[PDB]
Formats: sequence, C-alpha cells, structure tokens
Amino acid sequence: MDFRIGQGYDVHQLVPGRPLIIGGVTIPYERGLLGHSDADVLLHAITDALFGAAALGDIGRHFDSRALLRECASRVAQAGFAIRNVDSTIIAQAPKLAPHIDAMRANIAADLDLPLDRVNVKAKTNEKLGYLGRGEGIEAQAAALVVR
Amino acid sequence: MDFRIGQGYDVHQLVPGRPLIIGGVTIPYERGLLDADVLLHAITDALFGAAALGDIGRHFSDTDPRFADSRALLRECASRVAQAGFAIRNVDSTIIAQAPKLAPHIDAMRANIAADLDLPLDRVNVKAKTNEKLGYLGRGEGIEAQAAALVVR
Amino acid sequence: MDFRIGQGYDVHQLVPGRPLIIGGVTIPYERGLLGHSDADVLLHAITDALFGAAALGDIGRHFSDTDPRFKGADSRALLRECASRVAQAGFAIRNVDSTIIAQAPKLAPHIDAMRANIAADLDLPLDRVNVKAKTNEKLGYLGRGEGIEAQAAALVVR
Ligand SMILES: Nc1ccnc(=O)[nH]1
Ligand SMILES: Nc1ccnc(=O)[nH]1
Ligand SMILES: Nc1ccnc(=O)[nH]1
Ligand SMILES: [Cl-]
Ligand SMILES: [Mg+2]
Ligand SMILES: [Zn+2]
Ligand SMILES: [Zn+2]
Ligand SMILES: [Zn+2]
Repeated sequence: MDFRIGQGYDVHQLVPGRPLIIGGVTIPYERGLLGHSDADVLLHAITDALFGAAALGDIGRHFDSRALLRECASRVAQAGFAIRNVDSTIIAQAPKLAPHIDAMRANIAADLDLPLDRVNVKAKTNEKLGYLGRGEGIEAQAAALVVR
Repeated sequence: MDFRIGQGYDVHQLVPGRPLIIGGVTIPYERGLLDADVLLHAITDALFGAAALGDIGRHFSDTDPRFADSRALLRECASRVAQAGFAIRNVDSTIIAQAPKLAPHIDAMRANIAADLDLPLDRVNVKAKTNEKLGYLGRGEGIEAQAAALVVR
Repeated sequence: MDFRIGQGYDVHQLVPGRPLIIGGVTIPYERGLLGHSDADVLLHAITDALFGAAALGDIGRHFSDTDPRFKGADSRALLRECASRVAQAGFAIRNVDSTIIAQAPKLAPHIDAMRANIAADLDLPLDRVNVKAKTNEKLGYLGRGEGIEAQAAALVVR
C-alpha cells in the first residue's frame, strides 16, 4: 500500500484591528493575523502538508482558508490519494488556545471529511523566545499521512 | 494497515543556574534549561499527535498532583498510546543547540528513549544541529527539539 | 509493511561572494549560502530526514563538518551516498516532502529543477518528490534575509 507523508509550515504577523482566526476559530484578542486571505496559519500549514504528501506542490502554486482547505482536499482526491491522518502544532505566546482546540479539530475533520480521531491540533508557547515569544507572530507546523 | 504520523516541537531557555538535561542525559555546561527536557517533550508530543490524544499539556498539567520527570511522562505517554490501540513503529528527532557538542551523548539519549518506549534500538534516532549562529538558538539563548513518530493501530 | 518516517532541519547564513545552491540548482543571486560544503540547505535537510528514517544518525555523523574532503563538497553526491547507505541498511524510499524558507530570491522558477535533481539522486519518479517554498512573512533573521532554512520529511520501508 502506497503511503506518503507531507509536512507543512506557516507563520503570520500579529497586527492591530485584525480578527484572530486559527483552525477556523475566531478567538477574542487585541490583534489578529496579517495575510492576503484570513491568514489562518494552522489551516495553511495543514494545506501545505497535504499538498506535500500528494506531491502536488504548495499553497503558492495553487492559490477564506476553510474553503481553501476544502479545495486542497478535493485536489488531493483528484490525484488519487485518501487522507489517513493530520497532526499539527500552533506556536503562540498568547492568547490561550487550550479552550479552542476541540473546535479547530472539529473544523478540520469536517473540511477534510475525516473522523475526529484522525485529526490533531497541539499548542505550545515559545517560552518568550524570538518574535513568537514576543507575540509578534504565530507559527504552525503540520504533518499529514495519505495513501494512493 | 492503519498507520498514523505525529510531529512534535519544543524549546526552553538556556541560562546560567541550571543543569542541562537532554533526552534523559545530564550534560556538563555553563548553562541549563528552564527538568525541562526539550527532546523528550517534543517526542511525547509527537506520540500524542500520532495517537490524536491532544498534547503533553492536556495529559500532564503544570498543575495536577500526579506530576515527576520527563522520562516518567514519556513512559506514561507510551502506555496511553498503547491503550488507544497504537503500536509505535519508529521515532526520529533533531536537537538544535549551538553549544555544547551533543555528538558524544547521542547513543545514551537513544538508549533512554528506546527503553522508555519499549522499542528496538534501531527504531529510534536522534540528530543534532547548530543554528549557524542565527537567532536566539544560534546565540545560545535556548535549545529546540523536533520529533516525528509513526504508529499503527 | 515495515515503514519508517524521518524529519530534517537545516539553516545556513546568506553571505556575499558565495554561490547560491539549493536543491542542487545554482540560482543567480548576489549572495549565497555559507558552509563547509556547497552549503545546499535543502539537500542537507533531506539527507537528515533519510538518515533519520533509517535510524542511521545524521549528516554530521556521515559527512563531518570538519573533514577537509567535504570542503566545497557537492551536496548531490552526499545525498546519493546517503541514499546508498539507506538502501544498504535495507530501506527503499517511498516519498520526500520539503520546504524552503527564504525572504529572497524568488524560488518558484527553480523549484521544478530542484525536484528533478532530488528525484534523480534518490532514483525516484518526480511524483514522489515534493518541494515547497515560503517566505517567513518578514519575521526574524529569515525575514531579514540573514539565512535560509529548510525542512524535510521522508517515508521509507524495510
Ligand atoms: N497560546 C497557548 C500556548 C500553549 N497552550 C495554550 O493553551 N495557549
Ligand atoms: N550542539 C551540537 C550541534 C551540532 N552537533 C553536535 O554534535 N552538537
Ligand atoms: N523566496 C521565495 C519565498 C516564497 N516563494 C518563492 O517563490 N520564493
Ligand atoms: Cl520573509
Ligand atoms: Mg523554527
Ligand atoms: Zn499562511
Ligand atoms: Zn518542554
Ligand atoms: Zn547544511
């Protein structure tokens, strides 16, 4: 059986008067993510991880972020792949993410047509180090397993 | 069969006044990590990720009276992964530290992790990188670990 | 069905007077990457991921930072030897995915060429090799164009 892995990376700046949307979840915060779309850093990293696993290139080559994640899933199936699992990490000094995670995971599992038990979202601070630890941006990392 | 991957990340500040412990190994150095075992946390996180059990923060709170050191948490993690129905297939990882030299300590760390995970030794790998004097890591202000894990149900 | 995964990281400083070589492609640019070898950040990260998947240590173990035979070393040749030691360990490579993070130059026009180089060195079809390119959204030393980073994941099978 023809397994493939992919890995994704994303980061966006924290700016004033933007809403903070991570994993499809709007979170109350003084700042939000700057990007050309809704800047959903978690969903972007997963998207890239999925594109990588199917050897379809990346987010820049192909293109709200949930519609984009859905399209990615469609193009992955187009290529003949099925998604086995997604895992990920959000790196954010603030605000607290713990309470929003199950929701993010539910958003992701819906968009990808996966059962909840095949999707995971983890959260880390940056221990006050670098631009992340200063709350100047937020990073996400993702890993995806697919099979042909 | 029913394979899953997981990935882990971790970082801790590196300052005078503490012992340096990485992958269960104490390392002579003029600094230490605020036990703070980056390598073992990233790997634990990777294992929960693969199992889709959340993360180390949900399982072992900076609160709970039940918790101990990073190898104990790794064992408990492994046991919880087993109960969800997953056997661990392999682990790989990278420590990014500008200093001190990690090469001599690598087989020791791999030995701890394989013991803790109940794996054949040839299923655990640990790599080491500098950050080429770039950023907080390259200035020695902290140390990062990265981990990946394959599991099967 | 004895599958293994690996992951890899690399960074190098971007400096005046050096060739810019990434994924084995020489990119026209006024700066290049600094290292002992040709400092190909992408191939190094992929080499790490392969060594890691096979549990063979890492690129420092196999091709020391200090052995003068690796001065100006072609990193494609290092990747090929890596693939060779992975197969000799009994693994076949199934796929590689990877990411480059760089403020500049534009990497999109060279990405296919990099994928081609990697697929040849690993003896894979193009459709099992993927290369992605990111900016760091202007954050940190990567945003300041001080270095270029790469990440890789590889799946192999015994
Ligand atoms: N920002 C956060 C980092 C880690 N854990 C959280 O719950 N929130
Ligand atoms: N800190 C280290 C960086 C790179 N190699 C080592 O062996 N140790
Ligand atoms: N340096 C680059 C970053 C992102 N995309 C590119 O095409 N190039
Ligand atoms: Cl940038
Ligand atoms: Mg990083
Ligand atoms: Zn993004
Ligand atoms: Zn930690
Ligand atoms: Zn390198």
